[PDB]
Amino acid sequence: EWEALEKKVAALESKLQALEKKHEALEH
Amino acid sequence: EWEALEKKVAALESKLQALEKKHEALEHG
Amino acid sequence: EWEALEKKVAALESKLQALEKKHEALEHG
Ligand SMILES: [Cl-]
Ligand SMILES: [Hg+2]
Ligand code: NA
Ligand SMILES: [Zn+2]
Ligand SMILES: [Zn+2]
Ligand SMILES: [Zn+2]
Repeated sequence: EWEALEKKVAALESKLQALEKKHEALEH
Repeated sequence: EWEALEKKVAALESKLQALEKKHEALEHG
Repeated sequence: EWEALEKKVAALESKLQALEKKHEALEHG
């Protein structure tokens, strides 16, 4: 249970670092 | 405490999937 | 480690809010 939520939070972190990168491509 | 932290991340995950779909639109889908 | 994990999700939540403001600014704009 503990590990699962740590795994989840790390995965959301990476998904978020992915969106910030996609967001960078549109900006000049 | 645990149940609150779980619902928080579940809601942030939902908010992220919506931001993902916005990037799928701009990409020109 | 509640303190360490709650720190992580708070920073995650703010980065998500920041990005949500930016997509909102795009529609207006
Ligand atoms: Cl975004
Ligand atoms: Hg989390
Ligand atoms: Na930018
Ligand atoms: Zn974006
Ligand atoms: Zn707590
Ligand atoms: Zn430990």
